Amino acid sequence: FVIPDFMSFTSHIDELYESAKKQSGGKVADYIPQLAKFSPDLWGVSVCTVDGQRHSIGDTKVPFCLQSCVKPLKYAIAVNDLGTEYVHRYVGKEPSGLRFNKLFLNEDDKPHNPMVNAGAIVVTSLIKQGVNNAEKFDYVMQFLNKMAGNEYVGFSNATFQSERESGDRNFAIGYYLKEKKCFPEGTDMVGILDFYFQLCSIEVTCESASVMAATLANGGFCPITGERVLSPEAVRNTLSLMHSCGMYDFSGQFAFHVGLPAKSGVAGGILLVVPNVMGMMCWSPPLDKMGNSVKGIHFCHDLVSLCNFH
Amino acid sequence: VIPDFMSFTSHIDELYESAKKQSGGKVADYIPQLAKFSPDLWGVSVCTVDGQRHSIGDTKVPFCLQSCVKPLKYAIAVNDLGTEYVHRYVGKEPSGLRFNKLFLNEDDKPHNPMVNAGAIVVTSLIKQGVNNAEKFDYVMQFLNKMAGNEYVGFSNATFQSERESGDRNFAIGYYLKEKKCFPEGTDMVGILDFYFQLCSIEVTCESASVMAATLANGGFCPITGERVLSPEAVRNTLSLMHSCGMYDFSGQFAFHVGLPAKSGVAGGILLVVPNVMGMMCWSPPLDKMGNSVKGIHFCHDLVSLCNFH
Amino acid sequence: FVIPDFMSFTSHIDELYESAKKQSGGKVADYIPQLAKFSPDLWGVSVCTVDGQRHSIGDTKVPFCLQSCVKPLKYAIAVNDLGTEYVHRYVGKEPSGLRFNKLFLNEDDKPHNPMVNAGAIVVTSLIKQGVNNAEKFDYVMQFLNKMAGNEYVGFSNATFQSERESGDRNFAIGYYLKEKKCFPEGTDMVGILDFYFQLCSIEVTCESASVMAATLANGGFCPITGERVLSPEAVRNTLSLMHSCGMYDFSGQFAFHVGLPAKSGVAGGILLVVPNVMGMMCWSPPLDKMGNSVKGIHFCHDLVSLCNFH
Amino acid sequence: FVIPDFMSFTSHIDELYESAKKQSGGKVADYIPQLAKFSPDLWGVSVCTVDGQRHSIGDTKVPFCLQSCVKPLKYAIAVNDLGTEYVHRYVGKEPSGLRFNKLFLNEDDKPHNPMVNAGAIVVTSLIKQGVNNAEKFDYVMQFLNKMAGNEYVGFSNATFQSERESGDRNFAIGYYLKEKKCFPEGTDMVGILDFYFQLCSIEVTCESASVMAATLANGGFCPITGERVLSPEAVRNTLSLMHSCGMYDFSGQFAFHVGLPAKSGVAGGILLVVPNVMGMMCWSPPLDKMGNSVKGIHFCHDLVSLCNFH
Repeated sequence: FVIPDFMSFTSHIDELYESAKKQSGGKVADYIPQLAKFSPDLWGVSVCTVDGQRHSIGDTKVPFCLQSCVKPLKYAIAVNDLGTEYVHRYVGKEPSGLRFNKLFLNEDDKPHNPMVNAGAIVVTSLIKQGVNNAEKFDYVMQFLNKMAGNEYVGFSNATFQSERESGDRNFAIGYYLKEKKCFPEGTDMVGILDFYFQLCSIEVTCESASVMAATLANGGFCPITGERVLSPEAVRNTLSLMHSCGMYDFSGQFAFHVGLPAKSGVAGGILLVVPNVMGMMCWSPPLDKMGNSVKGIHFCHDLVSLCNFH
Repeated sequence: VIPDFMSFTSHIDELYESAKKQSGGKVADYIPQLAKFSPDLWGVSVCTVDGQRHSIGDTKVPFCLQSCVKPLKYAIAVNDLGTEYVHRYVGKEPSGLRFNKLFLNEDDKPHNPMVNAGAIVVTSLIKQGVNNAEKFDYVMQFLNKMAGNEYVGFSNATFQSERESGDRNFAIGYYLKEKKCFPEGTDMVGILDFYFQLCSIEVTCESASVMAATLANGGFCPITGERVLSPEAVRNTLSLMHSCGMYDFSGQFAFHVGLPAKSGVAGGILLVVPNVMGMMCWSPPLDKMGNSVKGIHFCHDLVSLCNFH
Repeated sequence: FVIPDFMSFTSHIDELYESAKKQSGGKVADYIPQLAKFSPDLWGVSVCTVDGQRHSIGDTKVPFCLQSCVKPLKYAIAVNDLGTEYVHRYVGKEPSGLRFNKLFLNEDDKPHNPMVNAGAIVVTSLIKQGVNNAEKFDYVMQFLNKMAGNEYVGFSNATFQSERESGDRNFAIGYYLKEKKCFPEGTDMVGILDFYFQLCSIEVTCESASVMAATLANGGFCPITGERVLSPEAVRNTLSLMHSCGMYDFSGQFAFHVGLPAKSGVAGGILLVVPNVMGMMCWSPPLDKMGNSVKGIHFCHDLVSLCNFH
Repeated sequence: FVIPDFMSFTSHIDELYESAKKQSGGKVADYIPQLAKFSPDLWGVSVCTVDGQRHSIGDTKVPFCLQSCVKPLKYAIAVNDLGTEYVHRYVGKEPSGLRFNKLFLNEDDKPHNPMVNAGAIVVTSLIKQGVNNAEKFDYVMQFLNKMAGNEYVGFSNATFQSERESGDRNFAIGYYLKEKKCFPEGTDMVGILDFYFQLCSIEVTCESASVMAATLANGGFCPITGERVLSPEAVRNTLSLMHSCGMYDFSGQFAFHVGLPAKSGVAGGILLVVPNVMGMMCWSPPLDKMGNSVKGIHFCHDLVSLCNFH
């Protein structure tokens, strides 16, 4: 009952879709063939409110991997499993002010936030200590399936292989973290990076990602099934981190124009959450210079200019 | 707004006693005019957007708006000129370092209007081409309109000490001048003098609470009802305060309180609850990082008790 | 004598001069009109051996300001007056590794070396404490006249006026040093900066600068007059500093190719010292991208390639 | 003979040795037991002139590993085999001004100098591209045997095993270099790091290291055998690099006090070269805060205070 029209709202959504469809685009990957095979013409939007209302426009049935949209999810899982005090004992909560792949730590020799690469690696290490990687992956997959309301969540072996054979910057970051002793006692760095690469290669559709964001919007209760999947503290911390450093150094400027918790991925996916209202996923393979889809950014700006929100 | 300014005032009056039982740290000691206030001073003022007021403690002792004037001067500049002209010279993103760091962003511009360089540049943008007397008169009239004709004054004793001890500010000003970060036809020394004058404007907790309430209301003074600021100006000011209001601590603050708050070196915390109220907390004691211990404790207790956030 | 013949050597120097004259050049000043009015065709070389032997080629009678070639001389004056332990109580003796006009101090909150701008400002603050600028300038000028063997040393007021109204970076450095308590007790920063600007404006010809370089190479004894002007410790420390960080971030590369104590100024001047052998001055307004005279650098490279020295 | 008496010189050497023997010492390793098993009382000095004159006092027949004293040797080998213009195409020649194990490159995305860890890794990569590690090790060992005049040069398997499983900072540096494509085409980073660890574990005696330094002092001609082992350009570049950044950030300060090309290892070894005169090795397990032997530094300071040298 939060938006009891879903007729003019969807009309405006389609209008914004058509308006943003006119954008040319940009380079997508230019470094690997796995992400360079997607044609730039693909562009889809999926909206899911906190009541179960759903609306998909464009091509929302084409699966794509969650490159950087899984960091809030893994952080929420870690917080729910362990607790805020324990999970923030190893990582910070302030924005670094530099690029996401820079090799440096704060004054406490800890990663600045769970959104940067080092913070993501540490948070991945924190999950299910002293267990085989297969069990960790099964646990994360079942958690994602429960969070998405039993929608389509799958694995992309080719993408995982490409990342594991191309991502040596993450290996440098992991070795640097191991040297500074930022990991919990009794962990294997190579296995941690393998699990991180496996997590980054999980693929979803636009509707499934919209439901996943709507779960965070609702406050840990799935809008479809109604089952409690996350504690309120985990959702609150995830939203705070996404609002603070969701888009890295650009994030603050984003908060100046859109002012919503959103996360951007390499695969051209923008996952945004309007708290107590709804969640959206916008997929557009073409990317701009700083690693964000031009169509997704244009759609978000047009939406925040149209409706009040913010 | 609050149909319980009776029991709500009781909650405020119990958080006041909860935060009073603290020892804390130092006061300031950088200028003699601020290392004089007794550590036991502790006051809270609250003004809702509907005009209801409530104060408890030492809310009638004037104190300088050392670093709490940056949001107000930024709002004045944006209202006078506009968002696109104001941000043509300063950025809108956090720097990730201390407020007095001598470095610019990738575009050779100050990172945000909250650091010292950004504050100086924004000060350079107010009432261009006029002498300092008229600039100060304009700013004081704007502040009087902002506070609903409450107590706003000037502390010359603080201004003289601050003016002769701002070596870092002079270095920042010369660095900005060398990098061509100022509008054409500006005297840097006069800009720094006007900055020192602005930092020395003193208010009580009542007037600061009214200013926070009028920021919460959207440019409309809760008491008088006169529109003083444009919606764009107050929206941008709130966004900047939420993003980088507490400098490198800001994110952590947003992790716990999640409200737009600004902290001064005179032990003042000006916090805004949008569409709800505006509050001012004064406690001259400061911790190791530069915030009042009593004010921070009060903010944490308030956000733990009431939902807000 | 150091050069038993001094006839073949003069022919070699002349042919090196002719070879270096063929260079085109670059920009000259671009920041002040006093140093930007010099025509690129000016190119002169002066040589003075430690035994008094002299040789001048080209237009060496045109005065020019000692912009940044006065730092070794002022450091030598300060060390001779005060002592190594007192002088280095305020400045370091190690290269910074960054640009010369960078605003940062070492781990001890002191200037890295007396060759960067901050170190030079501190050093000129250390000279003749407790006296007004007139007597300071008189003392420095008498010391320079003693160093040059009563050759031509003068003051360029137009250059001084141009500099004192355009040194914003120097003012920022001075205020930064004042804040960090890097100055001796009882000093006026503005007066120190004015004295620094006055010192940078002292002008000489190639002959006087060659005599100064020969005095440094001789161990404090002026080759012409034969009277001591500097203590051995002062000249040794000055030579060590010039070899270590004489050319700022390029210095090491210079030591990789030439391996001699050389100091470069923004007025197209190269002061070269061959210890126990001679001292040379090369003047060419044409400057390169990094702030060195193209003709002077070419002459130094060709000279070190031809003769052994070192 | 460059030293005609060689009787008073040895007497002064013994006096300096006795004077330095009174130093207390400091922590040696405190992180591994392999380097912590050496008793602090060990202290030896060996001197070899360019005429084949040898003199050693102390425990000069106790083998110890060449930890950081092998970087000049490997750089000289690479320059002699390949050429200066090709060797410096991948590494710089300027001091970085920071710690020796910092993860950053210069403005050209190259290691600052061959003395830092990244420069050493790249230099090791430059040697014998596309060849098995056994052949590379045999070539390096035979080159060291020829340079040392067929003295004792051996391998320490325990040290190599301990280093290859503890130095993750080197792995981080190698992965960072591989990300920036600082390596030559067709190289394996893991094999390069294994070869680097093997090279760092080569052990010698004080007498053999003294002969090794005297070979560089003589100018590529072994003082004992008389056979040409290195080109003059290689030894000149090695001496220039050692003088510029032999002791990393402290190096400049060293040049202010001692002013000689010296290299210091973490195994408590100082290898110093007096050009055209002699070469010395000083071994002392006791180490100071910045990673240098206290007895070695004190001996170098006393030696430079007693004789002129420089």
